[PDB]
Amino acid sequence: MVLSEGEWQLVLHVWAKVEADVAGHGQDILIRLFKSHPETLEKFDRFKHLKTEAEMKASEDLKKAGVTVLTALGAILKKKGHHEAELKPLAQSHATKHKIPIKYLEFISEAIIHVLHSRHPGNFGADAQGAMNKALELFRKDIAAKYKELGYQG
Ligand code: HEM
Repeated sequence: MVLSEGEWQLVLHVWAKVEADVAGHGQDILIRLFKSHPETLEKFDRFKHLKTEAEMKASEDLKKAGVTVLTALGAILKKKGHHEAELKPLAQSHATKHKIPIKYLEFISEAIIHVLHSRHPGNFGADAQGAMNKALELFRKDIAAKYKELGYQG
């Protein structure tokens, strides 16, 4: 699939807002993911023991993980589709080391959309959300293809 320049502009416009507070968006997104799909928390051995949202909000390890997720995703989005190089090591670690099914990438994609919708209603209208969804679908499609080449595709 291919996004138009206009769609990339909508994506990068709201992303510039996200970058004003990377750590805060990172926390919100991961907490949303864990509350909606608790099974996903089990993959993070470092903080798999957190029981409540209050504990999650207080965790420095979870905040750092959120910053890591957003910084990596931001680098990918700014490539505007020319992200083959950035995707290789990411697909390898998530398929082979962490063992993250595509299903979970769909779950985090939904958490990202929910948080942007909550925090940036003025810059995340229907057209902007459609463009962000398309960009994340492109990301998931290319990652799924790499998973298969690596012997996982789970
Ligand atoms: C947009 C989605 C994602 C991005 C861009 C991303 C990015 C990263 C990055 C850059 C790291 C650091 C080095 C490495 O590759 O190991 C990492 C680690 C990890 N990721 Fe992801 N990730 C994503 C989604 C997920 C999901 C959905 C899960 C689990 C449900 C997950 C679980 C992990 C785990 C377990 C680690 C290592 C934690 C640690 O450092 O101890 N990732 N991810």
